[PDB]
Amino acid sequence: ASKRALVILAKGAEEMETVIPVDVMRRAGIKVTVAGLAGKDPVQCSRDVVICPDASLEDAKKEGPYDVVVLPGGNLGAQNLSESAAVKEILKEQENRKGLIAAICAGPTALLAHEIGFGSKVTTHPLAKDKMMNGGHYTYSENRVEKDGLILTSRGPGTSFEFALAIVEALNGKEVAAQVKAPLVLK
Amino acid sequence: ASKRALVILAKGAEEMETVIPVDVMRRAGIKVTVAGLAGKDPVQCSRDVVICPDASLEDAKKEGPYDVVVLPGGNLGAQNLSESAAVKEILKEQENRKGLIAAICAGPTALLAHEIGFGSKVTTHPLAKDKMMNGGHYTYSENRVEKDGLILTSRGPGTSFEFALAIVEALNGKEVAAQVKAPLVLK
Ligand SMILES: [Cl-]
Ligand SMILES: [Cl-]
Repeated sequence: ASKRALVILAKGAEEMETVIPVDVMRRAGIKVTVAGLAGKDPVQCSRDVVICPDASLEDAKKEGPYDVVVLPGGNLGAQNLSESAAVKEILKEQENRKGLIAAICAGPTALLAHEIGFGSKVTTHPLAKDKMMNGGHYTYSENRVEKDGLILTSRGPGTSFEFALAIVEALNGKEVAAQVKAPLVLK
Repeated sequence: ASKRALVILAKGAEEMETVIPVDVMRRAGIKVTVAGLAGKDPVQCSRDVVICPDASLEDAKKEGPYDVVVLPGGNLGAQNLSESAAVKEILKEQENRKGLIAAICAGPTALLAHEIGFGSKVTTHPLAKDKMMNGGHYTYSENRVEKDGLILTSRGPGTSFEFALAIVEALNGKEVAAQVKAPLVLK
C-alpha cells in the first residue's frame, strides 16, 4: 500500500517549495495530492508560476487521512494557510492521529497559528524565526531540516530537496530515500 | 532595461528544472516568459505537476528576442523540444545573434537535435551523456554547471539552483546573483 501525501497549495505559495517536494515524493512512489486551498482553480504562486491543483482541499479532505500533510512556504501562502479553518481542522486531525506534519520556510508559522505541535523543536526561514517564536511555544533550531515529535520542518528553497528526502525517509525508509536521491545530482 | 528570458515548456518537462530557474530569474528581476510549446494550455510535467504557461511559444516568439533561451530537461520534454521546428528556429536565431542559450539535464540533447553550439564544452545528466555525445560534436564535462561560447549547461534537478544563478550572473552580474542567492538558504 503506497503512502499518501497531502500538499496544501495557497495563493502566494513558494512554487519551488511546492514542486520540489511533490516531484521528489512522487519519485519515491508516494501518492501525492496537490490540493488547492481556495478550490479547484489554478493557483498563482509567489513568483507568478501558475500551478493547477489535482483537487480542491474540500475534496481532498474527504479522501484522507494522509501519511503526511505538507505545508509549503512563501509568506503570503503561509498567511493564507494560517487563516484557514479548513487547514486548522486538517492539521488537528493529523496531530491527533499521530501523523507526520511537514512544513518549510514560512510554512511552519501556520503551525503556530493553528496551535499545532507546541513544545517541538522547529526550524524556519531565518526571516520567519521571530514570528514562529512569538510566545516561546517551540524551541528554535538552525538545522537545515529539523524533526521532533510529529513535526518536520525546514528552512527555505535551498533546503527543499533535503526536506523532501526527509519526508521520503520518514514514510518509505532510508534506502528508498537514497535511491531517489542518487539520480537528482545533489551536491 | 530589464533582461528577458524565454523558458520553453513542453509536455514531460521536469517541473523542478522549469520552476527553479523561472523563480530564481524573477527574483533577479529578469522578465521571464514561460512559453508553452504546444499552445497556451496547461502543461503536464514529468511528475504530473501541471503548470499554466504565460503564453504560447507562437506568441512569445513574436515578442523576442530574449537575453536567454532556457531549455528544461525531463527526457520526454527534451524529446518534444528536439522534435519542434519552432524550437529549432528560436535556437538558431539566438545563436546567430550571439545570445545566451541555457539547457539542463536532458535539455542539452535538444541542442544536438537542432545542430546548436557544436564544438562547445557541455554537461548533461549522466544518463543523457551518450545521447549528447553521439557524433562527438561537443566536448563533455562533469562540472555541475558548464559554460562555453554561447552555451550554458547543467546536470539535473539538484544542480538547478546553480544553473539558475549562473544564468543570473551571466545576465545581471555576480553581485545580483549573490544577493539573490543569500535568502535561498543554499548549502
Ligand atoms: Cl515569499
Ligand atoms: Cl525525466
